[PDB]
Amino acid sequence: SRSYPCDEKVIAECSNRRLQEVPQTVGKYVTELDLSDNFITHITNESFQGLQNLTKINLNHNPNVGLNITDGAFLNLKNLRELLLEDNQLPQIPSGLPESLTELSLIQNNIYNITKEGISRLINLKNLYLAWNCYFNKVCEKTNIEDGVFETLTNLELLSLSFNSLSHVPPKLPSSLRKLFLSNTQIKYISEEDFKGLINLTLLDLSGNCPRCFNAPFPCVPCDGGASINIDRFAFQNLTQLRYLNLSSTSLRKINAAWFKNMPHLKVLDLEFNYLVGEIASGAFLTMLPRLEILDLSFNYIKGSYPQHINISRNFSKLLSLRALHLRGYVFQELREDDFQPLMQLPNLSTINLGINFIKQIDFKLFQNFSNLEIIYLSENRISPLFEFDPHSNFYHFTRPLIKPQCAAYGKALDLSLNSIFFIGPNQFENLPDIACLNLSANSNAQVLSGTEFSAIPHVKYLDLTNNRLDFDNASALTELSDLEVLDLSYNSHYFRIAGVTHHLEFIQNFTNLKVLNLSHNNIYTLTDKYNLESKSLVELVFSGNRLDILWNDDDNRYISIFKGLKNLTRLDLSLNRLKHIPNEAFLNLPASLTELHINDNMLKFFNWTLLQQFPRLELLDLRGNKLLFLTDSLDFTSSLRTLLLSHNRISHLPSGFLVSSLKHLDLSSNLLKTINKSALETKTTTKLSMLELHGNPFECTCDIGDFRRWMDEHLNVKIPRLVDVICASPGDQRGKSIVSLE
Amino acid sequence: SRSYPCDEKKQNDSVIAECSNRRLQEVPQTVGKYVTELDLSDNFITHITNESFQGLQNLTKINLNHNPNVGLNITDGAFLNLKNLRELLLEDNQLPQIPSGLPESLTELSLIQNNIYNITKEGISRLINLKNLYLAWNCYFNKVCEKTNIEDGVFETLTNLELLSLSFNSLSHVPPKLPSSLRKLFLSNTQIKYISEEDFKGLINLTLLDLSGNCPRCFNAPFPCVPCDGGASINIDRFAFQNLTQLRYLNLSSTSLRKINAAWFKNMPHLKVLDLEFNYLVGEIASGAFLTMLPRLEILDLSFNYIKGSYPQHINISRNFSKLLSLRALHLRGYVFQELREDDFQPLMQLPNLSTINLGINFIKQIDFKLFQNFSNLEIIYLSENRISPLFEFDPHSNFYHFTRPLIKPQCAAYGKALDLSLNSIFFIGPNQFENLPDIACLNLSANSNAQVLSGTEFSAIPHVKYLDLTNNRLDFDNASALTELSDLEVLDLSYNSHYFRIAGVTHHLEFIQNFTNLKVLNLSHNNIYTLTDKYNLESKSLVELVFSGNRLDILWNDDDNRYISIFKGLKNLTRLDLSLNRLKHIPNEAFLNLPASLTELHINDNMLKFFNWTLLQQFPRLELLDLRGNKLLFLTDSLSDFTSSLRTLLLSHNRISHLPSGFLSEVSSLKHLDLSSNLLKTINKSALETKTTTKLSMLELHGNPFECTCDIGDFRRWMDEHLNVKIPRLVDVICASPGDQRGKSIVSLE
Ligand SMILES: *[C@@H]1O[C@H](CO)[C@@H](O[C@@H]2O[C@H](CO)[C@@H](O[C@@H]3O[C@H](CO[C@H]4O[C@H](CO)[C@@H](O)[C@H](O)[C@@H]4O)[C@@H](O)[C@H](O)[C@@H]3O)[C@H](O)[C@H]2NC(C)=O)[C@H](O)[C@H]1NC(C)=O
Ligand SMILES: *[C@@H]1O[C@H](CO)[C@@H](O[C@@H]2O[C@H](CO)[C@@H](O[C@@H]3O[C@H](CO)[C@@H](O)[C@H](O)[C@@H]3O)[C@H](O)[C@H]2NC(C)=O)[C@H](O)[C@H]1NC(C)=O
Ligand SMILES: *[C@@H]1O[C@H](CO)[C@@H](O[C@@H]2O[C@H](CO)[C@@H](O[C@@H]3O[C@H](CO)[C@@H](O)[C@H](O)[C@@H]3O)[C@H](O)[C@H]2NC(C)=O)[C@H](O)[C@H]1NC(C)=O
Ligand SMILES: *[C@@H]1O[C@H](CO)[C@@H](O[C@@H]2O[C@H](CO)[C@@H](O[C@@H]3O[C@H](CO)[C@@H](O)[C@H](O)[C@@H]3O)[C@H](O)[C@H]2NC(C)=O)[C@H](O)[C@H]1NC(C)=O
Ligand SMILES: CCCC[C@](C)(CO)Nc1nc(N)nc2cc(F)cnc12
Ligand SMILES: CCCC[C@](C)(CO)Nc1nc(N)nc2cc(F)cnc12
Ligand SMILES: *[C@@H]1O[C@H](CO)[C@@H](O)[C@H](O)[C@H]1NC(C)=O
Ligand SMILES: *[C@@H]1O[C@H](CO)[C@@H](O)[C@H](O)[C@H]1NC(C)=O
Ligand SMILES: *[C@@H]1O[C@H](CO)[C@@H](O)[C@H](O)[C@H]1NC(C)=O
Ligand SMILES: *[C@@H]1O[C@H](CO)[C@@H](O)[C@H](O)[C@H]1NC(C)=O
Ligand SMILES: *[C@@H]1O[C@H](CO)[C@@H](O)[C@H](O)[C@H]1NC(C)=O
Ligand SMILES: *[C@@H]1O[C@H](CO)[C@@H](O)[C@H](O)[C@H]1NC(C)=O
Repeated sequence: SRSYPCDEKVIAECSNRRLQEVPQTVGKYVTELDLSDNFITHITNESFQGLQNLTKINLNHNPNVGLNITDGAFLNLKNLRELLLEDNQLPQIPSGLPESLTELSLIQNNIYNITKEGISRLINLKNLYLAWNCYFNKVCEKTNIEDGVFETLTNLELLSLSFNSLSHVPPKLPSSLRKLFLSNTQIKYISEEDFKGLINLTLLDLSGNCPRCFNAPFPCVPCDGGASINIDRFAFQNLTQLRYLNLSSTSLRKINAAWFKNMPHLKVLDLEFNYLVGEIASGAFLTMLPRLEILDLSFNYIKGSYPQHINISRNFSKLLSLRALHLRGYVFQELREDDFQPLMQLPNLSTINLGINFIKQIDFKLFQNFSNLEIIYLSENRISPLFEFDPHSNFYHFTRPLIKPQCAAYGKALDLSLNSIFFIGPNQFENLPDIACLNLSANSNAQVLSGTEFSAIPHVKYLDLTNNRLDFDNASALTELSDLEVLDLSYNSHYFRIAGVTHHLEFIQNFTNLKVLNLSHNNIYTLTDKYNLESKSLVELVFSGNRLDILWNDDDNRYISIFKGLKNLTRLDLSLNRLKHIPNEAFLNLPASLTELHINDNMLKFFNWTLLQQFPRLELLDLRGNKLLFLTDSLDFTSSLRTLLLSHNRISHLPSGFLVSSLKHLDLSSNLLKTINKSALETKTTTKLSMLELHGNPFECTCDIGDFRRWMDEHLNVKIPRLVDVICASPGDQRGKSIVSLE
Repeated sequence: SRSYPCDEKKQNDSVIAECSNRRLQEVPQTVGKYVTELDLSDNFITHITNESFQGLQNLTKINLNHNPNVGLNITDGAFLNLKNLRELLLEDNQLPQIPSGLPESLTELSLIQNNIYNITKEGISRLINLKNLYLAWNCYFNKVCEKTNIEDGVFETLTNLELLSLSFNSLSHVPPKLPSSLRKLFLSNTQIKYISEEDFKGLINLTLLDLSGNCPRCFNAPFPCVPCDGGASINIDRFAFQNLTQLRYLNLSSTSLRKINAAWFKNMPHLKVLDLEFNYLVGEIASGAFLTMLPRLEILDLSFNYIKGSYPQHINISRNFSKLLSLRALHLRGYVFQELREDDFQPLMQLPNLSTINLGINFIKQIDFKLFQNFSNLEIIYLSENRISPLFEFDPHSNFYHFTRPLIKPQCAAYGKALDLSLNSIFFIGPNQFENLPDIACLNLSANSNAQVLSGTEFSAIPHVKYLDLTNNRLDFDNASALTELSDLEVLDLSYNSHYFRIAGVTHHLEFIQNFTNLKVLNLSHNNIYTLTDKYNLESKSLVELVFSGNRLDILWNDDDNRYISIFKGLKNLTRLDLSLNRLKHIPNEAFLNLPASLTELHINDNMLKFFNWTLLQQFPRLELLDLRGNKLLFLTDSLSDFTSSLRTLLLSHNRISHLPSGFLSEVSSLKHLDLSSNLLKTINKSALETKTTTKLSMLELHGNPFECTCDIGDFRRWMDEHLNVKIPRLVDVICASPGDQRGKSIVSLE
């Protein structure tokens, strides 16, 4: 049958549905139940009375804008393995939890007391998350950890107590632990006893203890006098399995090399937001990490200091397994070749990260002297022409890839974005490696590209030129990049805005391998001499955020064939072009090779459906966010349409038998359908419709809805998502309830 | 006595009825019988007949433009029942012909943007009182049209015609037999290749002649452009303007002129404005004998005369330019040249009244700024949109070849000499960028991608700037002495400088605001401010208006952080504060109580507020305007009168208020303007309509509410009847939503 209120694929997706109590209509065979972001206020032993096969329960953020849990409310669920109770304003750990629990997360509550009565019986616990309960300027209490409360959990592998006021590492920790998170715990001193027996530990996070608070984007409290964290010389002597060490924001001025004497597997060392400029120049500890792969030393700048060069110790040459060196926020003016000599013979160093250093000039000749550089990240510098925090993410840096993977996959990547290379000189890219991926976005480049600017790096396959002010006055622009496959020219509207200047786009045709071209948000409304775009290779063209409403206006025919010359085109995005109307000849001149057409977010008051006959490969047609009022009677016009997106229009009536042929996905949500008559379901053929979206329609829940209700019951192969949002607008006794909950 | 469907206003004892854009299908017969001016524009009216305007005889002007909205059938003599109509507006109506039977009373008739290709004598020659006749934009561009047939001598009868505009129709020749009463003649884009002597021989009182767009310059045209055979110039004879002694405006833009006959201007010594845009006059600008024949010329526009494919080192200005002693503004856009030296503008430096020089869109790379000091009195130096580096889609009522907007915003130019360097690439300001400059009072450095750390010495050479535009840059605020050398600075615009503000790891210092004694207006909008360094408060004993829209007060006033709780309190003189577009889901009670008590205007619109602590208004005794539009407010307070004695305007549109609290229109007798439009009000019952008191409530907006139009409405309906002093705008949109018998229907339309 059709599940309600949840969607059961056995997991029951039942989140964000404005539920006020645990639904009693959940299938008795569900394995995992996700009830997050609902308005649930109480949990008793009757709430999950019929779901004894439950292993995972998600009750995060309830009620959405506290959660009362009775003692033993979960006790009857003897298969409950994972219980997520985040953002519930819980004042205590819930009493009488099932001993079958292996993962429990109480992140972001008001729990200031970790008691034996609450935790010391869940001896099967492997992951325990208690982070973010008392932090910053929250009015809260210092965390009380009963002596030996974790001593019972002999199978505990992960313990997270970060962002609580602990002041001391808890004693009597089980030696089964592999990951210990103690970030922002006000722990000023690490004794020799604190981790004496954790011989299985692979991760240790002591970040944010005695923090560096200058320019902190959060309420920050330094240790007395901004002193360093006090780590005993033998505090790590038995952590021989450690792979991850996070010492970010611990006010370190000196790194004791003896910390790593017995740490042969250390792979990632985080040292952000310290005062390690002197250690970077000396680096006695660097001798001890020949297996280290990632070293983050970012934001160690000295306040008010803008040195001429970066001082990299020669001992960086001992990091023989280094693959990624992160040196953001060191702040220096010039990168000379000899400054990076200690790094030039590392065999696996493929990522160098020098973002946000206010570097004025770089001798790009030095990057060729490297063994295996794959990612050169120089974004956000000063190079000139030649609750607030996600508790489940990294706190001191974003974890997204430095360069988009679609660009980095082509080969070596150079990122010069967010600088002020406002024009490319003739020798800007001399003595560089064979760059395949180049990011020059947001440089305010206003120059006329002619066909020589990228001659020194002619093998670029993916070129990012977004957010500039490029001046297209040469038909030979970018033609020296004959192997170019992806070109991004989004947000270059500066000169396209001005009618009096020339706009030449003819260079598009001089490419044999160009596949992806993005001209979005350029305000294109006039072109010079050649009015048509032409390419025999181009596969995808993104033309959103332009003025096709002007290019195709009724008193102008020069642009009637603007896209016809894109003979290989399969994907075309015409969204956000302010189109109230598409001339029939202009639509008929779109490439017949199209398989995907987006005309969403315009102002289309009418769509000529019969013209679809000239597009036998059209699988996807996107017309969401328009003002369409009518559908065609005999959709005779296509045998290829698999997806029809029509949400946010003004359709008030559905044609007879519309629910067609190869249509598998039909989106009619957010329209003006009051009902779906029996005429629309009087289909001859057997339907292949697998998803039909109808939420947001002002359905009239009288007796006339019964014919469509039975159609739903007959076709359970047609998945109707968000049935809780397919809501009756009429009559008053049904306004607010789902159409599936009537007589 | 409340009007419907039109809004009947009053203007110097005249009666206007504003009835535009109301989805009307027929001309309403409920207008007042005293109305003199009726605006029925932008409706869905399809027919105009004998009976469409019965009994409305003081009617002097009618606006039927844009009908129907997204043709208009006018029957013969549908107006002649009138006796006083002087102005008839019939624009954009798809009329196939000039309507027949229009009254002899017409002094102005506008037929712009129709399908009229036949100017017959039946239609126009009977209207002896016509002063202005508009027929432009009927066959133009690639529109499927017909050539304009002008019946010979049809304008011969209108001996009172002062304005005739036939622009953007295919005329081929200047119409013969024009009445000598003509003072303005528009023949733009009319495919008139030749101007003979008989063409304007009899119009001795003409003050403007528009011949633009004939034999046009078609390169880079933003419209379908058809040049004369071989790109030839327009052919105007030597004596074509000999009898035009009263001409003050001459438009010859886009006529592909290569040479100008100086004798054309011999007998027009009063010519004030000469438009020569979009031609090929680079040679005439350097030689130019005609420049000696314009002694009273005040405005000379030579823009976009560039030679295609040419990028000369310097601009070549004839020394005969010094003969333009009455010149006030020189527009030299689109000349395209690399360098501006002081020797190149010597012919201009002795003109007494030259105040505006416009050099935009020239791709100038270097300018010797010392040349502007030698000018007698330059007030506007427009150098926007160049390449300086560190040292229907056309409005038928606007100019077709340039925008008529002021070059500098008037609020800036009012302070004195203005220098516009916007839209260049001055990405940092060197120690001598502004040396040898005049006493600049108004400086526009916007959109230069400037990433400099201002530190107090960048503007020393021009220390009397009162209005500084630094918008759309990437400024780096790491110095507390930034801009402090501009001691007289009164307006500082720092909009759209979010580049470094969004990076949490770099510093953001805003302490320099306090060092100004005369700063009145500060705009920090759309900067994404959410973290500051060291000092968390904005302080100024002079600041009057702070625009803080488009920032992140939702993060700054986060519940787990109190550092920014008094961010605005140190603005002791602040009277206007804009906190819109800050994604606020709630304001902490202590945060609102720390807003400056001197506030009279507070904007918190377009956020996400679901609750508002109305009690806190007790601490703002001068608050006159509270703008809470575009939020998610669910309730109103029982006790607004107990919380404020000063609030005059309360804007609450686009919220979720479904109930009006009892006694909401009495008691509060400082409130003149209450906006409850686009809310969730289903009814307003008698209890909220109590009036104890004085009630200064004058305006009450309610359109967009889903009104329950049963008999419960009846009491609010009769509250409207008994309170005509309360204007309720747009009754057409105060619409019943239920039941279906009255849906889509205005609430005054009911028994
Ligand atoms: C100090 O440095 C530490 C070492 O880098 C940081 O630790 C990391 O912390 C983040 C933030 O929570 C963790 O990220 C999460 O990991 C979980 C679990 O991931 C695993 O399992 C899933 C499927 O079960 C799998 O897909 C993943 O790839 C993992 O194998 C994710 O569910 C979250 O979405 C999020 O990614 C890291 O896992 C953790 N690193 C390690 C090695 O455990 C620590 O955050 C730093 N301290 C601060 C204050 O930032
Ligand atoms: C300019 O237009 C291009 C072409 O569409 C944009 O690039 C593309 O961005 C989409 C995301 O909208 C990428 O699709 C995705 O790939 C990921 C990773 O495999 C996948 O998980 C997603 O489901 C989705 O399929 C697409 O790969 C990417 N194409 C290329 C060649 O990079 C680009 O983002 C636009 N630029 C701007 C500034 O908007
Ligand atoms: C400093 O230079 C900048 C760059 O030219 C000036 O900005 C421009 O300002 C004008 C006037 O506000 C904008 O024009 C208008 O657009 C609005 C909305 O589209 C419209 O309602 C008005 O009728 C007018 O047409 C123009 O778009 C804008 N351009 C850019 C690129 O920002 C700025 O005004 C100058 N500052 C001073 C004090 O003069
Ligand atoms: C940055 O914020 C300032 C301060 O509000 C903005 O300036 C002001 O813009 C308003 C219009 O939004 C001007 O108001 C108007 O003045 C005209 C002319 O008198 C009047 O006809 C209107 O009814 C309205 O009252 C105001 O004068 C002006 N103030 C100043 C000192 O220039 C500015 O536009 C904002 N900048 C950006 C880029 O948003
Ligand atoms: C105002 C339009 C100039 C038209 C013309 C002559 C075309 O060649 N010139 C230039 N057009 C463009 N688009 N950019 C340039 C940049 C320069 F630095 C110099 N000249 C040009
Ligand atoms: C990573 C932020 C460094 C913070 C610190 C040391 C503040 O003094 N430095 C600079 N901060 C800012 N905001 N801008 C600059 C620009 C420069 F050219 C040089 N240094 C700075
Ligand atoms: C490190 O680089 C060398 C090249 O000298 C290569 O042989 C080796 O496989 C690399 N190591 C890893 C782990 O990729
Ligand atoms: C280029 O840099 C910009 C700015 O950092 C970034 O938004 C964009 O994703 C980058 N592009 C690629 C392909 O990495
Ligand atoms: C393109 O630029 C090159 C180099 O500046 C130039 O030689 C060529 O003429 C240009 N092509 C044009 C303007 O069509
Ligand atoms: C058409 O697109 C396909 C898919 O990328 C590509 O393989 C083919 O080469 C393109 N056609 C031409 C002529 O380049
Ligand atoms: C749809 O396009 C066809 C052209 O094939 C045309 O004949 C038809 O009139 C169009 N329909 C509408 C409603 O304009
Ligand atoms: C409004 O703020 C005051 C603080 O003066 C507080 O006492 C009151 O409870 C607040 N009201 C609401 C509804 O939060």
